Amino acid sequence: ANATKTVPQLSTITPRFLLHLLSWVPVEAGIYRVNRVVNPYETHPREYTLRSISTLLDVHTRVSDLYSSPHDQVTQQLRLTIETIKERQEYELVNNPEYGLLAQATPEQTIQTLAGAPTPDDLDALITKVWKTPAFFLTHPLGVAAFGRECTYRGVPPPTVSMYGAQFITWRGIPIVPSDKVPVEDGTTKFVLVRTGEERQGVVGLFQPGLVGEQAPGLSVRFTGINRSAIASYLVTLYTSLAVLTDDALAVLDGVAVDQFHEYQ
Amino acid sequence: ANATKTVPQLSTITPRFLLHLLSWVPVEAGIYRVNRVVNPYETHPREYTLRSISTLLDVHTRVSDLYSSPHDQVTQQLRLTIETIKERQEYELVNNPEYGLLAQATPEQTIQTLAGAPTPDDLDALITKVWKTPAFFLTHPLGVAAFGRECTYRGVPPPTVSMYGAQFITWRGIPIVPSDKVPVEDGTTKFVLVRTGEERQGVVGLFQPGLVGEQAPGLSVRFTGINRSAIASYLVTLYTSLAVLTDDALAVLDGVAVDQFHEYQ
Amino acid sequence: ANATKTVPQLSTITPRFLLHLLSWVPVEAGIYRVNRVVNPYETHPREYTLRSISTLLDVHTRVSDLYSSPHDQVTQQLRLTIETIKERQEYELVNNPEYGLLAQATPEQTIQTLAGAPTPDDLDALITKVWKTPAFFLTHPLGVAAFGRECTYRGVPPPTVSMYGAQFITWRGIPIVPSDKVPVEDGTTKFVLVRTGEERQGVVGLFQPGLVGEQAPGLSVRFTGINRSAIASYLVTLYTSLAVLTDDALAVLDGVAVDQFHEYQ
Amino acid sequence: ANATKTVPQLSTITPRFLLHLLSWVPVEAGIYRVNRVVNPYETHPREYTLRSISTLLDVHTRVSDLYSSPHDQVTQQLRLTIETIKERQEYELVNNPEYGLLAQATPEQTIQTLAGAPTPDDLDALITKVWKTPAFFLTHPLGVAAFGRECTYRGVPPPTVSMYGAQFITWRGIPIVPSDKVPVEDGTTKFVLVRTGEERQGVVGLFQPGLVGEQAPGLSVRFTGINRSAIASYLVTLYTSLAVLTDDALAVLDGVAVDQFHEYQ
Repeated sequence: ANATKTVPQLSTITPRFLLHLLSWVPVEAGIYRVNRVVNPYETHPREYTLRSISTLLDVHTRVSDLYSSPHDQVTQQLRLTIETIKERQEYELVNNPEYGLLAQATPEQTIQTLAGAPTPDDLDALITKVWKTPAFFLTHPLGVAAFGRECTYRGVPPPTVSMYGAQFITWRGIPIVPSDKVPVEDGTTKFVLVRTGEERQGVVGLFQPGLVGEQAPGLSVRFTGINRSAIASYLVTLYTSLAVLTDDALAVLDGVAVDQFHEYQ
Repeated sequence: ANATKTVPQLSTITPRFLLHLLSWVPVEAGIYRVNRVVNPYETHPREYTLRSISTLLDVHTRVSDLYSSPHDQVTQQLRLTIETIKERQEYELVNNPEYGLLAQATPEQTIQTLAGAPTPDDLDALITKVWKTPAFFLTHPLGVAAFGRECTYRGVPPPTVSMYGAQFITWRGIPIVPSDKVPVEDGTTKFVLVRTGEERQGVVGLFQPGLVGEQAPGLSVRFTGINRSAIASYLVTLYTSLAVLTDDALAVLDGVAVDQFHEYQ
Repeated sequence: ANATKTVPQLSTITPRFLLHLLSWVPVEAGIYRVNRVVNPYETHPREYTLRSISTLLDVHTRVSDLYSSPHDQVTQQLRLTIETIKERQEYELVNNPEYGLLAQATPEQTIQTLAGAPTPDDLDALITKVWKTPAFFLTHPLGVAAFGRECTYRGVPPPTVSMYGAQFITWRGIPIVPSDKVPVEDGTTKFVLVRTGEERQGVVGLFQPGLVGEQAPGLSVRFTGINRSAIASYLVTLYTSLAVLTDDALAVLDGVAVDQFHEYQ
Repeated sequence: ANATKTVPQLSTITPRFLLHLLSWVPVEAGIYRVNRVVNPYETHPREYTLRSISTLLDVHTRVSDLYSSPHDQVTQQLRLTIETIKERQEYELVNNPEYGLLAQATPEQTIQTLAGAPTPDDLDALITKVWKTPAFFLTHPLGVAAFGRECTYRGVPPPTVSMYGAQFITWRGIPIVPSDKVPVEDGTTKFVLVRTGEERQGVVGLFQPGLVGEQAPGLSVRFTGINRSAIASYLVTLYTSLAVLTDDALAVLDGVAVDQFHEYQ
């Protein structure tokens, strides 16, 4: 007879902690200006214009024998499209060549590991670079494991904190947050220390309010007509950028090896 | 069309934890007398007269294409001037040759590191000198990193405390507070242990109330007329001093090396 | 350019407090049996079979220049259809000739007003009939006004309670809940005193779980194919009944006049 | 010597409880459409376009011997101008011929006093007209006194509630809020019963976001250049409208006499 079903399951849905850890500022015309005092009063402006993350969704008048209605098919496919768009937004916030965290860090704010593996000394140096209220560490889960191994070899157990239904390792009270959008190439990842906030001259994400078909901040769903085959189309858009108000709000630890192990017994 | 703007960003704005950790006593005529019992009853007085931290701000009838009004230009420039005056006040509280913390410490209250780097033994000795209710440690962020390294080598992880939106390392329950106004010369910094309070014979900051154009405790903004070029001027003033009620309320650890590392692997 | 719009507004949407005041029991096959001890042990069963509240919704491939998408048209029309179905459910719970509250009350549990208008004495008599934990009074808003008038003439102000975002007059601590589904004919309404609950032998509503296209308890939305004109149809169904476990859980005050006024001045 | 001064005092500043009791909806292009189901599904739209409350403020290069700076003169005069603009907004929300509360009430929702003075029976009738979650009563303070007198003659003391630093008489749990913008002509005022909220089909105020020189919701301050006499000008603007989503969200009691007294002794 009847079978109890589920909504479709997507394996690429991640918790996306970075989208909750950041502070989000609305930009009412897509342009953000940061005025920074040049001799630290004259100011030099830096401009941030929001960029589009977009996807076109074509819903068919086809069978799809898991939905039982055209209404449920459109609902589920819109939900999956929105989840994918938000995963892409997180990836872009870390990895964009223009406004990504890894790109907006300066050479004076970037340091290297002393001996490859991420040790407590390297995280201490990172804290020295962002000593004014660091908010979180950002790295790949492999990097979290490597740091935990190095801490265990030194006989130091770091505590954990509870946040967003997750458990986070903290170093000097600062959470270490895992993100799979942080690249791992040749066995090396990065550690990123970030201070967030506009009223403390930190790092803020940017979104555009008041769009057509708005569902989430900056997220727009709009119906782009009907073709000859009765295949309705929807355009889902997310205008995104990231702003660093002061340069000392962001530091990057480079050359973090994630495949080093200690001997015992 | 329109662009969303920011108030100007100053990179030299620090959290200024010392201005919140200290206790502030009002001085109604700029003179503070501390009567201390000579044989520990005859008393010998020590006098503290408030000194001026001042700056003259000239606002122009110029373009400044980031403000959109002469009213917004004056507001932002007054805000930045006040932030700079408070940073200077913190620097003077640490570094003044007359009433600074580093200057008012006695030779009997000043000790040296056993082997250069700041170890738990040195902080323990500092605590022995201020054993009656120490309030906080004060040092440069580099010194915080060096202490953390020495603690990690010894296998001892110090806990952290939450205060003023920050995370502080504590040794024996006493926060270690970072301050960039603590000097670092030749790779050596200082550690300062302080007990604050007037009702416990500690260290108190001094300010003058009831001034012309008062905005913050001891802070005065006054309009010094108009010149021929319609360039209005404002004088911003802060009368400040620091008092140590008892000598054992303040100790300094000297010769703290901040560039020593241990070998591993 | 753009205009900020609203979802459609329906004037017949009522708060439906009765659907929240009642206790709801699931019936897994549409049949409910109440076994009641005949001599108060032999038992005589009373059977309750759930009845269907249904409506067929035809969504068109028409213009409807307030929706901007066929998806938004279907969403809003389904929402309005569900609100109408729940209003009909409340009406049926009060007014059904088989399982309505007014029909299931016995002649021994039904009393009349002493002199037409609803006075505190009549509500006291109603409480005597349901003295074992009465839960709420149910009447038309006109009846609430008439009771308030009679209370004011007697010099007795009844207190109010806060519940479901509303303010309710209480008599002897029992809320008086307004419902427009309570009939008013010839200027006369009814007052209903009800004890709800299955574990206290009260009044429970009945619904069927595990249906096709379930959204709310007992509420099913199903897609009934496509016709030649591409007019999709949805069937929305609600199987409902009401059970009184013991006869003394329900009393009705009859002949309540709502248009009587006192003279003053 | 010095004298302690005050910011200027304006006697027309009222608490403006109505601006806090209402729910405010942003309109991103100045047009609001309310779609209401005609047969209670076809819909008939009602359009609300925001109207401007504006004032031009000319600040002089004059003496004004109470300010001590041109900066303090502009600050205080802008503050007073904004207070006056908000008082005008409250007046317009009550009294506008197009979107005022008194104008948007329908003849079927408007009732008259039984014998002139506002008695508990009249307020009960008003509650019958807005029985679905009334939020507050709105009237002149003279009307509040008249209602209190009529309640005292009947031997009924109404309780009070604490809200926005004020004490409000409640009838049937609904606050009676005083407003001097409610007219009193020929000794007669009005009582207004209002349900507020967009998600309960009530009454919402409308404002425009994202304006030039925004300080408060919908409030814009902009600098309109400099004339020959160096008299700078500012334009302060407030775009405002009021929307009633359902007709039964608003009722008005007419012909309320406020000068009737009872004899005693």
